[PDB]
Amino acid sequence: SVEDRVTQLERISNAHSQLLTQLQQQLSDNQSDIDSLRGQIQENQYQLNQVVERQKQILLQIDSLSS
Amino acid sequence: GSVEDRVTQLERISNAHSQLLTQLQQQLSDNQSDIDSLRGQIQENQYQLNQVVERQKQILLQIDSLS
Amino acid sequence: GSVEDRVTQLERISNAHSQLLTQLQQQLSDNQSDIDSLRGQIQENQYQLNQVVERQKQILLQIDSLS
Ligand code: NA
Repeated sequence: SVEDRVTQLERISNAHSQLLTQLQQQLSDNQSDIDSLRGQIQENQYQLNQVVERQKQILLQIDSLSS
Repeated sequence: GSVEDRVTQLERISNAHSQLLTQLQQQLSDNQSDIDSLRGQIQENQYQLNQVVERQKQILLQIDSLS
Repeated sequence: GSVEDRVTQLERISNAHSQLLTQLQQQLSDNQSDIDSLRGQIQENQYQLNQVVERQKQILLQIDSLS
């Protein structure tokens, strides 16, 4: 039963090896996924910045026009 | 020190690992879900932003006429 | 090999798995932390966009007074 118990451990060890390598691959792909999302959020923030800045100029242009 | 002590200890660690691996799979799934969700949220934000940029371009032509 | 060798080998693999497990836990926490930070940021970009939308409506009314 020590042999059967060692045999069971080698079996579970093999499954743990396979799963750990699968998880490593997924974790690294997800890190890459997140990089793409962060890049897009940044790009969008820059775009919102540009809109806001131009709104400030528009408001001032309206003030100039009003006189 | 007996082989029995050691397979005892290996069964203990193996079960710890089994538990940690489940926890890891559960939290990875959550994270991959969050990745998909944030992707959706970005896309909806980019679209609304596209529309604001375009409304500003329309505003800027009204201002030009008045200048 | 003997039960004794098989055990020694399981012990080397079990140690390897503990190390990898610790590393994958850390990379999953990193991905979670990144997600929660980006969630915060997109919410803030949406909050600003909403303000920009209402400002465009106010700009239109002001442009209207000018003609
Ligand atoms: Na505007």
